[PDB]
Amino acid sequence: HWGYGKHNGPEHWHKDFPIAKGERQSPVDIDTHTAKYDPSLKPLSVSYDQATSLRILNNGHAFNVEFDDSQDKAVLKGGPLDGTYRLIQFHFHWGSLDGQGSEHTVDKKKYAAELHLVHWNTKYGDFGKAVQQPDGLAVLGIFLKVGSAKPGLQKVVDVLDSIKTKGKSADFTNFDPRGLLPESLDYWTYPGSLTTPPLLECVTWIVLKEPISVSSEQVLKFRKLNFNGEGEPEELMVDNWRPAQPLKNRQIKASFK
Ligand SMILES: CCC(=O)O[C@@H]1[C@@H](OC(=O)CC)[C@@H](O)O[C@H](COS(N)(=O)=O)[C@H]1OC(=O)CC
Ligand SMILES: [Zn+2]
Repeated sequence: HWGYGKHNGPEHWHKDFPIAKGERQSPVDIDTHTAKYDPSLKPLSVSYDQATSLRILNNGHAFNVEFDDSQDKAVLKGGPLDGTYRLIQFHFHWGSLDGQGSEHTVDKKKYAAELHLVHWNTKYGDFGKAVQQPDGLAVLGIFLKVGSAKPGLQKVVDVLDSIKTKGKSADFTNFDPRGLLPESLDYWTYPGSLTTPPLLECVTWIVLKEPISVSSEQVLKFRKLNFNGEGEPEELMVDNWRPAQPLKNRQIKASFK
């Protein structure tokens, strides 16, 4: 099936998933001098106080930390968003080298990794229904640069040894996603898509301007994960990012000047 290698990577996805060449694909390059400040945007509201993490899973494409989304325990509201969006999981995309790994770019700059906190619009009842709607998901994206260690990320790093290969999961309760946010919630926003198959065009992207810093030791541990399953030849999980796609008929709005 699909992946990030030469023979199954992003250049190939359009054959099984023709929407890959669609009207509102993600990621994109964020040209900071083309985005328009929108003073009508309301303040972004990240409400993660009652967040309940459950488990961490390597699915052969990335790893995610899952959350109990059976109630409004951890939600994103405000900004360009109408209504309430519930946190279902977060995951990362990263590179083989510190100079690449993010999906979105900023004035063509690539970051070492990108964190995606995925939320679904509660008006649609469940995640599966939400992805079939043009306003079904809100994904909060945070760039990672290599610098000083991020204490709030270490508990995630600590557990990667236990989910090295495809299909492995481990208990991951009592994790606080608030520890992964930068100080500022300044952001750019645009309508886009999931960045992996099925590439559905159901996402309002909210990408924060301020990156978080993580240590080289922390990112190195991301790079020891495996795309392959247990007992198979080792393929390091690296460069699991889709490159920037054409902006086409879309406008990126900024929450700040
Ligand atoms: C089980 C959840 C899932 O596979 O998440 C997917 C995620 O992987 C991880 O979370 C590792 C387990 C990853 O490849 O990113 C895409 C793309 O998400 S993104 N980058 O657009 O935010 C997600 O795809 C989806 O969320 C929809 C199927
Ligand atoms: Zn993602």
